[PDB]
Amino acid sequence: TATLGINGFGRIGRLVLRACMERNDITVVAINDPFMDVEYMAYLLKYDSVHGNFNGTVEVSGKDLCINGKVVKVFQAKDPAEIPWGASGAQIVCESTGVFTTEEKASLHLKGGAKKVIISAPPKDNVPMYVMGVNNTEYDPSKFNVISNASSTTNCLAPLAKIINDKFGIVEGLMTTVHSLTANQLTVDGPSKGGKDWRAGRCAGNNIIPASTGAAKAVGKVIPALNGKLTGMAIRVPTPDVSVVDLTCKLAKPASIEEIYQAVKEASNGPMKGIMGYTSDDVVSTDFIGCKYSSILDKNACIALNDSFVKLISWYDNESGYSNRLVDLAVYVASRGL
Amino acid sequence: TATLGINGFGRIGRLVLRACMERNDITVVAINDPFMDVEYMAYLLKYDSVHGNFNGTVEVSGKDLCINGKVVKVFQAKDPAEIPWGASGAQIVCESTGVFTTEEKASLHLKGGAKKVIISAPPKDNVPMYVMGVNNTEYDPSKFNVISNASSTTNCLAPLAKIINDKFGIVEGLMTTVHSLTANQLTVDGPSKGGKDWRAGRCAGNNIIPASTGAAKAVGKVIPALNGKLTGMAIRVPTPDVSVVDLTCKLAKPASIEEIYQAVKEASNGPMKGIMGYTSDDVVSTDFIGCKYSSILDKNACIALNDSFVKLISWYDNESGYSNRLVDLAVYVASRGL
Amino acid sequence: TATLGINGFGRIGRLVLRACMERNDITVVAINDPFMDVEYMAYLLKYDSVHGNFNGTVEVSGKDLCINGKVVKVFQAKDPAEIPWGASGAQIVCESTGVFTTEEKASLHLKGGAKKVIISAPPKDNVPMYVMGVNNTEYDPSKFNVISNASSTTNCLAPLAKIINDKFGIVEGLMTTVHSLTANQLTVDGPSKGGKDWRAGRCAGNNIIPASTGAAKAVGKVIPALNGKLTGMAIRVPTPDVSVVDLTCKLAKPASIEEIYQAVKEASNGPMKGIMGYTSDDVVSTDFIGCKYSSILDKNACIALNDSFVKLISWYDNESGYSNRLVDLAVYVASRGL
Amino acid sequence: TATLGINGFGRIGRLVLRACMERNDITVVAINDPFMDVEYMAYLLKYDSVHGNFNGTVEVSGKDLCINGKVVKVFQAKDPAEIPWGASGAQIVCESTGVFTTEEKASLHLKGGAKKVIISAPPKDNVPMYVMGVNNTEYDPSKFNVISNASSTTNCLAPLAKIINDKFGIVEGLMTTVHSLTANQLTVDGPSKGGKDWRAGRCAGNNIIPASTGAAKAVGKVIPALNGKLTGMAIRVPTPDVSVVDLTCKLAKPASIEEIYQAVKEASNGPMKGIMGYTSDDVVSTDFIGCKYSSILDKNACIALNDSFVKLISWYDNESGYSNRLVDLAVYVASRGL
Ligand SMILES: NC(=O)c1ccc[n+]([C@@H]2O[C@H](COP(=O)([O-])OP(=O)(O)OC[C@H]3O[C@@H](n4cnc5c(N)ncnc54)[C@H](O)[C@@H]3O)[C@@H](O)[C@H]2O)c1
Ligand SMILES: NC(=O)c1ccc[n+]([C@@H]2O[C@H](COP(=O)([O-])OP(=O)(O)OC[C@H]3O[C@@H](n4cnc5c(N)ncnc54)[C@H](O)[C@@H]3O)[C@@H](O)[C@H]2O)c1
Ligand SMILES: NC(=O)c1ccc[n+]([C@@H]2O[C@H](COP(=O)([O-])OP(=O)(O)OC[C@H]3O[C@@H](n4cnc5c(N)ncnc54)[C@H](O)[C@@H]3O)[C@@H](O)[C@H]2O)c1
Ligand SMILES: NC(=O)c1ccc[n+]([C@@H]2O[C@H](COP(=O)([O-])OP(=O)(O)OC[C@H]3O[C@@H](n4cnc5c(N)ncnc54)[C@H](O)[C@@H]3O)[C@@H](O)[C@H]2O)c1
Ligand SMILES: O=C[C@H](O)COP(=O)(O)O
Ligand SMILES: O=C[C@H](O)COP(=O)(O)O
Ligand SMILES: O=C[C@H](O)COP(=O)(O)O
Ligand SMILES: O=C[C@H](O)COP(=O)(O)O
Ligand SMILES: [Mg+2]
Ligand SMILES: [Mg+2]
Repeated sequence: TATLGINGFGRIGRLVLRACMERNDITVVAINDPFMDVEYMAYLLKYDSVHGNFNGTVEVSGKDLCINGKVVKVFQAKDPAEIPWGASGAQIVCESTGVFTTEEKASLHLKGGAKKVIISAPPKDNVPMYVMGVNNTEYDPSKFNVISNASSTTNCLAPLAKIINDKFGIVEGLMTTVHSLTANQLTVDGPSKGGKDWRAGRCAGNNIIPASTGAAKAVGKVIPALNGKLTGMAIRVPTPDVSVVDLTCKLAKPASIEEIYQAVKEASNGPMKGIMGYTSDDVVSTDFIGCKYSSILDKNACIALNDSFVKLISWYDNESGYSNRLVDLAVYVASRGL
Repeated sequence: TATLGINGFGRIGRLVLRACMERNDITVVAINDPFMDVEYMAYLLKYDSVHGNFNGTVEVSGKDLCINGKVVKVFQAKDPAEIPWGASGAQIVCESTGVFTTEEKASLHLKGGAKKVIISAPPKDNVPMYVMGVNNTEYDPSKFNVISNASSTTNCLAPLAKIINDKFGIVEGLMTTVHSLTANQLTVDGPSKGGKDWRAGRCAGNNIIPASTGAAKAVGKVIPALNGKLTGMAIRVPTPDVSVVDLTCKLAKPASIEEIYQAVKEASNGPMKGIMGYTSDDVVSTDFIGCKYSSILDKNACIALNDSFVKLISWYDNESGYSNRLVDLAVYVASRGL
Repeated sequence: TATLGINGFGRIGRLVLRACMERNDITVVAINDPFMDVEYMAYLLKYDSVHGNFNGTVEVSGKDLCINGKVVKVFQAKDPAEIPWGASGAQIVCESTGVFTTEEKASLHLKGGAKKVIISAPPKDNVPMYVMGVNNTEYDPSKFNVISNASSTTNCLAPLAKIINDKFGIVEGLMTTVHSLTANQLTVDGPSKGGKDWRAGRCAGNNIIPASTGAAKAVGKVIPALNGKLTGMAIRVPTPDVSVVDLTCKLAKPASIEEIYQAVKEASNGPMKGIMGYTSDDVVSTDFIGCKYSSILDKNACIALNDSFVKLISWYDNESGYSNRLVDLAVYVASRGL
Repeated sequence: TATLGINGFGRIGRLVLRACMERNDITVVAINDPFMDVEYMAYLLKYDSVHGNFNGTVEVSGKDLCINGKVVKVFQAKDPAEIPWGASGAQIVCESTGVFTTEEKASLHLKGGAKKVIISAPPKDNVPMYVMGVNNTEYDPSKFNVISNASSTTNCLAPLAKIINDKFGIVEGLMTTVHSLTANQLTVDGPSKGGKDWRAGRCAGNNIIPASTGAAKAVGKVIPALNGKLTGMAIRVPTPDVSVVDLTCKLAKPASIEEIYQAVKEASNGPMKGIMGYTSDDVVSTDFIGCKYSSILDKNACIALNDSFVKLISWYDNESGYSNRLVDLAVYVASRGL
């Protein structure tokens, strides 16, 4: 049985834990977050403004947590090299702080006894990115101890892009993601951390906010065939969770929406089971809260100008979908030998 | 001096009156809305959740309103034919109820003595649509008594699309508008009137909602050279006002974002003054509340995959910009001979 | 097994159905809503913006619904007298349209063969109101075929007010409910139905809105001793569901927050089991989404100025709590003989 | 004519500057904020998600700001003792960081050459609190160099409470402020600064949140006659600005709503001109955006159980009202002799 440690018990951290508690093939044994004592961790696990009450029991046992009868070790270290992952029995670390997105910083977990690290974001350096159901089998345990699970937007775009490119071929494409607000945004107009993303510091609750994203370009790394063929941007909106990819692309081979839907349907029921999904219902964002899929094609929202120029709409719970993929990746990493 | 009568004193109706009160070449003399008495009309004009307190004075005088010391006649007729526009001295009618969008229905205003009618929406029939700064000079007063000012999204897309098509040429394009909520949407999950737009009946405050726009369906009629070359959809978001056009197009002639920006700049400073605008600041939706422009290019938000495949971002206050254009059109109609 | 018909398949109607599907002692056999065809009904049951996906199977069977294998007859009558409740097998009718809140109107269901009617609101006339755990045993089947379940705020206030009046006595009290938005409110500034409530017609998503509450007049009818001793108002806020009672009262006998907490705890574990609840956690509104209790005392939020003047805080899911009580009442009504 | 320096260029900091720009008897000459450079300061002043575009011109002139032709010196010091206020010619410092709320910390501005300091919050120590129109004349320049303008809620509650206590007498009272979100709240579920106030770290956009208010302890210090007779709490809601005081109190002398309204009217037109206001319109929160008053009585929303037990409703723009008062206090302080 694979074991997990979580660094940064935030939106992704807590939902990764929730996903692990639902599974027999992986166990959470340790959590680290210096901005959060044990009682606070219990509170933030028990209660969730988006995903409801924790399904199970959460108690404080001295310095640690007792979750569903299992002991989970709790630490409050600011530096990753201070956390005793090995002694806690944690083989794999979910690096979900948002502040250690390089090999240099994320590899500090290995000093504490960790065997492997998964950065819950695209890296700032050349740490390899893997998307489950797309390129995860490319992972080489002899060459990497620190890997990345990319972004939730990449996890939404890449499986759809693979299906479309395999079947019809993408000549060129531009993506917008209409994305729910995140932790780096602010409740009222203020300065963004580092002063880099000025728009992201504007009142999150009443604004439509343009944003940059490398997600579409990152698909060019996950799927080398699409290097230089895809890019895009983000538009941030006041909703607390769930986002949607809007992909406008030109196809090398003509295809109708129905044919695109069928290609997605066959992948969803076959090689991309549990990763790619589809719907023909009149869905809205809240309908996907808690959805474990990486990408859900919205048939009725797709539009075609002609047989070669199309706009594809795909949903994703940026919190829940991604968290389940990270857990999938951890389980897969363990199966390849630690 | 043109005189205006307003049918449907709603979001557009009330902001059209506000735009008139700012101008010396047009006067509002009559208002009809059967779902609000004079006291209620006074209240809804005085107070606005988006555009602030009315700039001036509003008083009830008997059965009518006194706005900035001027008498404005008030009626409560469900039937357009029953409104005495002529006896009230109203030459042009702003048809902004949302329920009389055909020549057959909108022409009923002519029975009461109105000379011309402007439908505040795209028509359900073949009523001619005009967009200020694009095709408005094509209006023939001897041919048409009922015209349309199209939609707010059309007024955003058409000026930009014309500029791009003229200098670079649009081979093919697809658009999305990330659009603020409107009066037809619902506060909680319920049935949409007529039971047609199921998604639009879902809780507006916490949902990202795919929708229709018919704006590129309208831009093709306003700019015949683009008919069949553009289509689009909408994504409805919880914000109370201000929307954004996201236009992804292939260009006939290669162009950089800088060159595109320069073309928009030249049009904004010349033939499309007051209609097309541009910015290089890190703006968000609230920054455009009250903005009178039809279309504002967001330079920093635009992205290009290559020299001939681009995603262009243009803002619009769907309430304020459109209302100002409708008043512009009414003044223009009056100048052509009533 | 009691059988239920639902008139008005709205927020309350649908959640009443959901509450029944969770139960073995009551079954929904018929639904009536003229503004909603059977396909739309299926859609609105399947998907909920607050309470998630329907847990079960919903299919259209002719003009009727098939839910978890059972046929639920569907009608589209505007006139209650035209609904064949008897032929459908429906014993008790949930009157949840919001427009038939008198004995004269609600008794029309009896013409179609229904035995009993529960109005899902305070009546406009003298139809008796019952609150589970407070006065429901005063119901007399030989006297009344039409009854009321009061309001959600009444169901929150009444159990708490009873506990306080029994143990300590209420000299006088004033309350406010900070209340989530409802169906009667509007997405943008517009006219409310009729002359009623101008404030309620203001943009729901960005306003704090003073309002009225049914519990102001209902509480003194449910607990006659408090008639003239207790009244209040509402403050409407942008949240989609869950509300909170803010009760400020003078006690006839000295009591601390601890003593008040204990009295509530005793009632919650005794005669008001499943109805009155309590918490000592740092809860917020979303933590109560789906909560079945009528009233949950928030210990940490309560404040005492002195030993006889106190502010009590009590949560309630205005949709889920009330819907469960109406079903509780229906089961109780059937147990008394139809 | 006073000169002002601003420490902490946040919501209050920037709106204090905006208030100053509207007046000719006070001038901002310096700003310190280590979390934003001069370009970022210019951006956050120019654009506001609540209060609109800045009325005037904002230019970056090398190191410093040029606002309406006036040079404003810009600093980036974390330590208040390192800011050269004297060299910049700043007489009075607006201490609006939220982190220097003691005499020991706030008096550090005097080291850099400032003459007086106004903390934009209730102090953690015994620094004297003043509310304009309530107790500001008790200020003596020969006694204090460091003072406090209390809080926004204190500035709403105190004038109202004074009027009622002077006219009728408050025996006992409890209040709640339904309060817009602030900078200390979070966009999604997370850990609050420090480690306490867990509820304030919950998703601000979709929650009703019990909270603390500065006015609970401050009101009894500003009006000593009400010490131990008045306290309360806050309820935080998703709106970006504007809050409302809900005051439930018992009176020593019988008084109707009309009599209370007339007493407020007298004060508003007399000793509390520009501080206390009143309305009989069906107002909602957005109607007070930019309102300069400290407290606006909502006549229609007030309720009386009997002639001596009453609930009073008073609005305030927590940003605009308070900011104008701090500027009023700075001007008053200057008039008394620096
Ligand atoms: N939609 C999403 O939220 C989403 C989806 C996919 C990936 N991600 C990525 O996952 C990462 C975290 O995202 P999030 O939304 O959960 O942010 P978050 O703010 O909710 O969680 C971050 C947690 O890290 C903790 N932390 C900060 N410094 C730490 C340290 N030095 N050591 C240990 N813990 C520390 C913080 O206390 C916080 O609880 C980011 O890289 C983000 O880009 C986010
Ligand atoms: N962003 C926008 O809101 C926007 C922008 C451009 C165009 N439009 C179009 O303008 C029209 C109105 O839009 P809105 O947002 O102002 O809607 P609205 O609901 O705010 O206003 C419609 C008004 O019409 C009144 N009305 C209904 N029946 C009437 C009748 N029989 N006679 C007179 N008045 C009647 C209603 O009482 C209401 O006040 C629609 O066609 C809409 O598509 C809207
Ligand atoms: N928090 C709440 O939502 C809440 C809580 C307690 C009680 N209530 C009360 O319950 C009632 C319904 O409230 P709601 O929030 O569900 O409103 P709603 O608008 O969501 O539901 C009302 C339903 O009644 C239907 N309807 C209208 N006329 C009808 C008719 N003639 N015949 C059959 N159906 C008709 C409408 O189509 C709609 O689906 C109201 O009386 C309300 O005061 C509401
Ligand atoms: N409704 C309100 O916002 C409101 C109303 C009345 C009073 N207040 C009080 O006013 C103060 C500021 O509140 P705010 O809402 O403007 O918060 P804010 O976060 O918007 O502003 C605080 C500013 O202080 C700056 N800052 C932090 N450390 C600094 C330092 N060491 N030196 C100089 N600047 C520093 C931050 O960068 C930020 O720009 C708080 O004490 C608050 O309680 C707030
Ligand atoms: O957490 C902030 C990230 O920008 C979210 O992006 P993502 O949803 O693409 O991972
Ligand atoms: O609500 C309607 C829009 O403001 C008008 O534009 P659209 O319908 O073309 O998107
Ligand atoms: O929607 C209204 C409430 O849920 C019902 O209770 P109230 O009317 O007594 O506040
Ligand atoms: O807007 C007000 C500030 O957030 C603090 O005020 P308060 O603590 O007195 O409510
Ligand atoms: Mg991303
Ligand atoms: Mg059942």
